[PDB]
Amino acid sequence: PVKESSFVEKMKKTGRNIIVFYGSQTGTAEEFANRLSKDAHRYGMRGMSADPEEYDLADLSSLPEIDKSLVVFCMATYGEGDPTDNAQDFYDWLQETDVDLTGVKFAVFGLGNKTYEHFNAMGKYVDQRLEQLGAQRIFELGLGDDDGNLEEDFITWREQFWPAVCEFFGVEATGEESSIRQYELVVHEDMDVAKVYTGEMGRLKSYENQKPPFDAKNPFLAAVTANRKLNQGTERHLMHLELDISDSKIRYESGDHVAVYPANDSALVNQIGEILGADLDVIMSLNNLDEESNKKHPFPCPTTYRTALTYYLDITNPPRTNVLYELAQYASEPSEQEHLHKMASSSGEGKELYLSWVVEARRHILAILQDYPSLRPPIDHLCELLPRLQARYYSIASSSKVHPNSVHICAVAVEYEAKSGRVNKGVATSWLRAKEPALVPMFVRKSQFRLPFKSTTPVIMVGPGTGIAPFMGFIQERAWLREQGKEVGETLLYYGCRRSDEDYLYREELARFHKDGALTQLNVAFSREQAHKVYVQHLLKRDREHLWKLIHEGGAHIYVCGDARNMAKDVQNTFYDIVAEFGPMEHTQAVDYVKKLMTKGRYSLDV
Ligand SMILES: Cc1cc2nc3c(=O)[nH]c(=O)nc-3n(C[C@H](O)[C@H](O)[C@H](O)COP(=O)(O)OP(=O)(O)OC[C@H]3O[C@@H](n4cnc5c(N)ncnc54)[C@H](O)[C@@H]3O)c2cc1C
Ligand SMILES: NC(=O)c1ccc[n+]([C@@H]2O[C@H](COP(=O)([O-])OP(=O)(O)OC[C@H]3O[C@@H](n4cnc5c(N)ncnc54)[C@H](OP(=O)(O)O)[C@@H]3O)[C@@H](O)[C@H]2O)c1
Ligand SMILES: Cc1cc2nc3c(=O)[nH]c(=O)nc-3n(C[C@H](O)[C@H](O)[C@H](O)COP(=O)(O)O)c2cc1C
Repeated sequence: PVKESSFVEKMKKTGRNIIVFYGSQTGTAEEFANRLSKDAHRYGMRGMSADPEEYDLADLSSLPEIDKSLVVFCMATYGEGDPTDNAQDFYDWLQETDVDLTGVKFAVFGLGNKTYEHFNAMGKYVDQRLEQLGAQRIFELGLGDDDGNLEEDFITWREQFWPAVCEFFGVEATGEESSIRQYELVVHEDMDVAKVYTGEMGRLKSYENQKPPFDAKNPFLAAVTANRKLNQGTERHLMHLELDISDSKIRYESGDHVAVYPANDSALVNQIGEILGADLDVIMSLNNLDEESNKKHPFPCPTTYRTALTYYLDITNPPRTNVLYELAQYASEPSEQEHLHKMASSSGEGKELYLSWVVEARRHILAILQDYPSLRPPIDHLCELLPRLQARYYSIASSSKVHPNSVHICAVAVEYEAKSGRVNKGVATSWLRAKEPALVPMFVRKSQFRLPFKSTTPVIMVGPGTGIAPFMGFIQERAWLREQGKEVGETLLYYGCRRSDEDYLYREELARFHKDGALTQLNVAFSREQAHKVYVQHLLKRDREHLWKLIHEGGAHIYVCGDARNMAKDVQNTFYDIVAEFGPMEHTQAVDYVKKLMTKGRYSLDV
C-alpha cells in the first residue's frame, strides 16, 4: 500500500488551508473535489484534492495546527451502501478510531441516488461520524442525486458553501474572477518514439510488454475469442463476448465484475481536432504548474492530442458547467460567450438552458463546438478541462469453475437519437461491438454478488434483460455442482425480454440447462407478446406459494440483477406482497422481514 507523508504537513509547506477528499469510483467525486479545491483560490485561500487511500486520515487531528483549516469530503455511496473502494480504509478507520478531532472544521457533499436502498449512506456517515469524533461542521451535509441531476445539486451546494466559509472565516470574495491553468503546454518539437504514450494506463509500454499482476492501473490486454450477436431481431444490438485471460493469473468467481478501458470514436476525435484547427498528431504533455503535486500531468505524457482524445479523455458525455465557463472566454461572438458563461449560473434561465440544451439534448463536446461556432478553444486547454475516460463494468457472464480461462460479457450496445439532433454512440459498447476475432484492456473487480456456500441452498434469480449476465455464470456453475456429483438445491430463473423472436438472450443455452435439470424452473416473461406488459414480478406473484416455501422453509437466497430504476423496486414490492400474505404479517413487517433477508446474505442486489 504505502501511504504518503502527513497531508497536513504537506499543506503547511505549500500554504494550503483547505483539503478536499474524494471517495470516487468513476471520477465524479474526484471531479467535484478538484473544482472545490481550485475554487478556494478566488476566495483568498488555496485548496488541494486528494485520494484518501493514499493518506492516514488520523492526521485529521493535526489540521487545527494550520490557520483557518478546513476539510471537505466529496464521497459517493456504492454496493449495499458501502463506501467507494478507495474510501474503504477511511470508512474502516472512522470506526475503530477513538481520535479527538477537536478544532477540526469540516463539510460533506455526498453523491448518491435515491433509486437505491441506502441513499448516500457513505456521505451521511462521514458527516455524522466526524462530528462524533469532535470536529465542528461549517456547512450542512450535501445530498446530491444522480437520479435527478447530480450536477445541479452540487452547484446549488457549492453556491451556498463558499459564502458560509467566507463568513465563518475572515476571507471574502477576492477580486473579480480567475481563469487559472493547472498545466503548462510543453510542445515536444521532436522526441523519442519510445518515450511516447500510445494509450496505456500505467507504466510506459505496459500495454506492449504485459507482466502480472493486472489491475485498474495495469490492465491486461485480453484477446477477444468470440463476439456473438444474441438478439434474434433487429430492433437493438445485444452481444456476447468472450475474453481470453490465459497467462494473466487473474482470479474471478461468478458474480464478479469485469472492467474495460475503451477507445473513443475516431471520427469524433478527428472532427474535434478539425473544427479546432489543431493538429492532433502533435506530441506533447501538460505538466502541472504546481511542481509540488504528484499529479504531474492530467493523463499519461508525453502523448499526442489524438491519443489523449482517443484513450485518455471523455468527449461524449455532457460537458460540466465549470468546463463550459472556462470555454466562454474563447467565444468571439458575444451572444455565444453569454450563453456559455451563463450556464454556470447560480440558477434561473441559465439553469434551465444548461439542463435542456446540453444535458437533455445530451450534447457532447463536439456538438457544443458546432452549435457555438465562435467558440474555438485552444486544444491544449480543452484537454486540460475534459474529464478522463472511465473504464466500463460488466457482470462477468461465465463461471470460473467452467471457464477459468475466459471472462464472458453480455451487453446491449448503446446508440440513440439524442434531442441534440445527432445520433449518440455508447463508448464502450460501440467499441466492443467493433472487436472482431482484437484485444481488450480489462481487469476484474471482486463483487459481493455470490452463489450460496452450501450447494444445497435454493436460489431464486431475477434478471430481466441483460440483468441475466451474472446468472449465466451462476447456472453454468450449478450445472457444474451437479455434473460434479454434488447435491444441488432448487435453481430458479425469472428472466424477461421483449419477445422470444427479438431479444431472448441465451435462448438455446438456457434451454439445455432446463432439459438437464440445472434450471429447476425457467420462468420467462415476454413483455411484448401481448397487449399488456408481462414482467418478472408477475411471474413471481404467480408462484407466490412455492416461493414462500423456498424462502421461509427452504432458506433460499434471492438474487436480483438488472434495472435499478424500476424492475428492482417493482420486484421488491412483490416479495413484500408475497411475505405479507403467507405466514401473515402487516405490510410494514413484511418489508422489515425482507430487508432482514438482505442483511443475512439472502437477498442480493446488483443493479
Ligand atoms: C456493476 C455494473 C455492471 C454492469 N453490467 C452490465 C451487463 O452485464 N450488460 C450490459 O449491457 N451493461 C452492463 N452495465 C452497463 C455498462 O457498464 C455500460 O454502461 C453500457 O454498456 C454502455 O456503456 P457505453 O460506454 O457504451 O455508453 P456510454 O457512452 O457511457 O453512454 C451511457 C450513458 O448514456 C446515457 N444514455 C443511454 N441511452 C440513452 C438515451 N436513449 N437517451 C439519453 N441518454 C441515454 C446514460 O446517461 C448512460 O449512462 C453495467 C454497469 C455497472 C456499473
Ligand atoms: N448493476 C449491474 O450489475 C447491472 C447488470 C446488468 C444490467 N444492468 C443495467 O440494467 C439495464 C438493462 O437494460 P436492458 O436493455 O438489457 O433491459 P431491457 O431490455 O430494457 O428490459 C428488459 C425486460 O424488462 C422489462 N421491464 C421494463 N420495465 C420493467 C419493470 N419496471 N419491472 C419488470 N420488468 C421491466 C422490459 O419490458 P418492456 O421493454 O416492454 O417494458 C423487458 O422485457 C441497463 O441500463 C444496465 O446498465 C446493471
Ligand atoms: C453499481 C452502482 C451502485 C450504486 N450504489 C449506490 C448506493 O448504494 N447508494 C447511493 O446513494 N448511490 C449509489 N449509486 C449512485 C452513485 O453512487 C452515483 O452515481 C455517484 O455519483 C457515483 O460517484 P463516482 O463517479 O464518484 O464513483 C450507485 C451507482 C452504481 C453504478
